[PDB]
Amino acid sequence: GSHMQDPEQLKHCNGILKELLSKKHAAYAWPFYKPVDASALGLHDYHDIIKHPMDLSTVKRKMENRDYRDAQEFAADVRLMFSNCYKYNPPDHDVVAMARKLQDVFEFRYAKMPA
Ligand SMILES: O=C(O)c1ccccc1-c1ccccc1C(=O)Nc1ccc2c(c1)[nH]c(=O)c1ccccc12
Ligand SMILES: [Cl-]
Ligand SMILES: [Cl-]
Repeated sequence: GSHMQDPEQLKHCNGILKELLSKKHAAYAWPFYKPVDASALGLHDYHDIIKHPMDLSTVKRKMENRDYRDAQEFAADVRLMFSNCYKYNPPDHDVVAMARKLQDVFEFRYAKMPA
């Protein structure tokens, strides 16, 4: 059920999203900007391993379209995106290092959400 704080909290989420997409973080955020194009990358097993792809452009579309009803729903998608990276890639891959850095940005600011 919607709470009177959900709009406020979703603004905090949108602020985080905007930060994740900003130039500040581009050196490590860029792999997460758009859906993984598995064929283009030669990742022909990606969609056998990753059942629920997620990326920041999809999170942005969902936010713009008011698809997210609360902050928890938003956070679950951002975390899904990172988990897909941790699932698919060896843990020493540079994309995993990038994901961990971007997730640290996310988690520290998400934990400042007004309530
Ligand atoms: O070549 C390597 O990079 C390599 C290095 C170490 C071990 C294996 C390989 C490899 C070997 C053969 C073919 C391809 C790869 C490879 O892993 N590529 C690749 C490229 C882009 C992304 C990705 C994986 N995985 C993501 O999760 C992802 C998420 C967002 C955007 C892009 C990517
Ligand atoms: Cl994905
Ligand atoms: Cl979660």
